[PDB]
Amino acid sequence: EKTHINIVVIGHVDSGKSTTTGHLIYKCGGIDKRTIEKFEKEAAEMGKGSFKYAWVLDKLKAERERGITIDISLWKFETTKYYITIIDAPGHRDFIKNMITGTSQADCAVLIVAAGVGEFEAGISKNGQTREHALLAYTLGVKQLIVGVNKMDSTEPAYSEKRYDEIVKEVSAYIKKIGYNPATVPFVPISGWHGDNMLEPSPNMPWFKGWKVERKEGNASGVSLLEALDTILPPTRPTDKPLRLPLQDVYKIGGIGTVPVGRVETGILRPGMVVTFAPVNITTEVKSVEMHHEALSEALPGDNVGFNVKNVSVKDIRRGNVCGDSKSDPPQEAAQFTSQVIILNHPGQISAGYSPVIDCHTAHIACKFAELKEKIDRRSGKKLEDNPKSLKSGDAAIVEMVPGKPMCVESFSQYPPLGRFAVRDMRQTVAVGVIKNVEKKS
RNA sequence: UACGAGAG
Repeated sequence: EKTHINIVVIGHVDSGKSTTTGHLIYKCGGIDKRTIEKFEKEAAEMGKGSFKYAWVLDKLKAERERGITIDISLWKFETTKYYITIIDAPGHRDFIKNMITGTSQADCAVLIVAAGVGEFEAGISKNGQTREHALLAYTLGVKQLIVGVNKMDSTEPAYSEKRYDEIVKEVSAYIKKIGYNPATVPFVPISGWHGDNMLEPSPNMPWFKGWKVERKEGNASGVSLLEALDTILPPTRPTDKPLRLPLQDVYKIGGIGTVPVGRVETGILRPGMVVTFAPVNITTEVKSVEMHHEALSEALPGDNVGFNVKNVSVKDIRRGNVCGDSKSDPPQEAAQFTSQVIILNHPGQISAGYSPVIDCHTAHIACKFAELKEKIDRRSGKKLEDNPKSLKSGDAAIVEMVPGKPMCVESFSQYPPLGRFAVRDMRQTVAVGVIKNVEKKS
């Protein structure tokens, strides 16, 4: 009955994602040896070469393409604490689409960092995808990160302490820069080919006394990688964050008054709160909250409640408004926001000034594509062109949007229910993306 | 699961 966890394996090409994942699957005992050899021989027949530990993640990537799904029972294995399933990994056509749309959602990210001579340098170079992948993971809101320092068996001396520390520190400063505190990240020197250190201390690694992570939830320490997968925590509702409540409708009930209606996305709504409506900037008091024809002392995330407010007319507040706590991170109007989008099937080309309608939470406002900033490869997330001339179907890009009318939006990392939007033109959804940063208006 | 950018 162990709770389930979704894993995405990110990292630079040839850094050892597939090998590490496949060897982990082998050691975890999720697949019997006979079936393992059968699938190894199948892979050898399909492609020329040796696919030992490589057929697992490569097969997963190949089965996440062109909407063909036969079986996913192979990539489900059991740790001591959880049942963990490999979902997706970079290196296929639909990776970015699955990441942005959420069809492939992951609770924790396993960054495999190649660590031998020349590898750790290349992975973080201009052409390296390590930085791209970590930035994408942070953008998507995957705040739990595992760093596998892989193929370490290749230094001189064979397992260098200072090479490990070099990678660790130069990674740690950079992700302190982007937003992961290095203390919560477990670092483990491994070689996916050797199966080094995966489930028990490696005899080749006497100096690696163990890994230690310092988290707000408490410190944890270990040696092997299985324990790293055992450090993960379950998914949960945001019932401690500030209040956020998109307005779906506002009604005028005879003998009661104005009664906005919507679903609580984060935080708590209770009677007596002083609430602020954005972007209209209207502050009032909640007279009462009703759900299931009963008076509710508090409204939890997910509760679609209707609450009565005083001194506010129905013409004052409307659909698309975001309601929040007036004295705890209150909602505010968005002057502009920067988002990363992937262009779906579009009748033509997208240029600067393109102004489609944006559907964010319950809002429906036309936003102008002010600037076409960057063009991103949809296959690996690698930056291809800066300031592209135009965008077509299949192009991933980062653009700046200016709402044509007052709009209230949030970033995907902080308030996921209000950070993802859909771009629709005519009857077609031409693009879907997530918001990175928002410039709150005065 | 159909439907949906997602919640559902």
